[PDB]
Amino acid sequence: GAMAEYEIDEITFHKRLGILLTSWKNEEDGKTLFQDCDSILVTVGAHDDTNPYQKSTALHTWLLGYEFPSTLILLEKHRITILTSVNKANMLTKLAETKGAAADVNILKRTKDAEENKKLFEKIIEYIRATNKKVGVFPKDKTQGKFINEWDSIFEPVKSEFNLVDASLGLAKCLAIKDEQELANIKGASRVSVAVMSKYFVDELSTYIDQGKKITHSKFSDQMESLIDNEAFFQTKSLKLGDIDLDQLEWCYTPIIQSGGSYDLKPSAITDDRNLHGDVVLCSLGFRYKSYCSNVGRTYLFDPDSEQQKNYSFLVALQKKLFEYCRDGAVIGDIYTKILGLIRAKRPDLEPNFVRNLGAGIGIEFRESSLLVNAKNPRVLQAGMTLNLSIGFGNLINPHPKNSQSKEYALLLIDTIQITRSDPIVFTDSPKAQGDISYFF
Repeated sequence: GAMAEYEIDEITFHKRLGILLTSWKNEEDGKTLFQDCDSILVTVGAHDDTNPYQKSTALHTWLLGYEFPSTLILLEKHRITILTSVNKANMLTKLAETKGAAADVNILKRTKDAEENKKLFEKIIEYIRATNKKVGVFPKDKTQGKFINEWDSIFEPVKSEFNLVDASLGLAKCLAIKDEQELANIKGASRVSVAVMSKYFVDELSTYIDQGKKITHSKFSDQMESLIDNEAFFQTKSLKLGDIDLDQLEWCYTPIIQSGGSYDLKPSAITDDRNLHGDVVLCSLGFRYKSYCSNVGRTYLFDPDSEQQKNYSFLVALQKKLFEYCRDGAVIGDIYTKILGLIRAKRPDLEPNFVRNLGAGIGIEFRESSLLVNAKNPRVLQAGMTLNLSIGFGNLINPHPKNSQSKEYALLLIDTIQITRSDPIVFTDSPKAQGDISYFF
């Protein structure tokens, strides 16, 4: 359709490229994170709306501001080669002539000339051959289409000449520490998420329950999702989102709504087609702003019994401790174990119900898996990291279920936080006390 407004900042491009190369040149990192590669080969095929979070895409977004479909990048220690359509290369040519360049910028331009196009691919092979033949890749990434099939026809027959190694962790290290702009983006996204949860979802939810509305979870979810199409909604002075560029706003995923005895605390949960029940309701939702993700999740209780309120209040208290533990220098695995330790000390009865991880890092990727908050993770938190923290209890048993009543429930809290040297900043903070989220008919 229409011509978009692409802001590709030269300075940011070279700053970030320099960060990557600096890590790569580090004796230690170069060996362990980059696995001794002399080049890094990244491809992107056909754009896929339903697959936004791959490392290859993230690299584009981080360096350029946007995914470039049907493009190949070959990183070398002081060069970046970008092989893309001549029509896309128009947006890139300014990078080649930037003052404080972090590397040579080598733009190879595809045209209608099929033979010349083939030669461009052949140049990439030539470059790799002139190296130690160790090539860093993102092995998980899924791609398809005409561009990729062309490349495959050229690369696959010669691939055995090369040692392909996983350079994922090398990029992960660089993405992990958010700069001022990136933190601003995540904070913006977070603000939208909390506004929608607090100022739309809760109002709708409590009304539906009070009025005995018949509505499926997926129908409620779709309703809430459609809100992104309503610019007037975001512009309501109450929401205090006046500064947000709505054109750069997207959903991270389809909001997850659960009730009526069927729960799933995994981020992979899909809203079902069951009728909304006024018992224990979980909702998770998150916006993406300028390609940076956020996430928020809450529990709502309707005519809860004393045990449900007690357990929920315990969750809130544990989450407070989790925040306190999440600071610069903290070993990730230690954080999980400390939280487990609080459970075992104070509510050992709840151990079997406890989540196995407490979330992960968040940014351009919805999930930065290297920062997964479980017991095993040896990595250390650093100021500037951002975490999508999730804590909960599942398969909690109701002592006196009514004929018409759920046998089990779950409890959940999710917030997006920025790591500092002290207490973290909770971007998605909103009142979460039992009294604030409990409703009595």
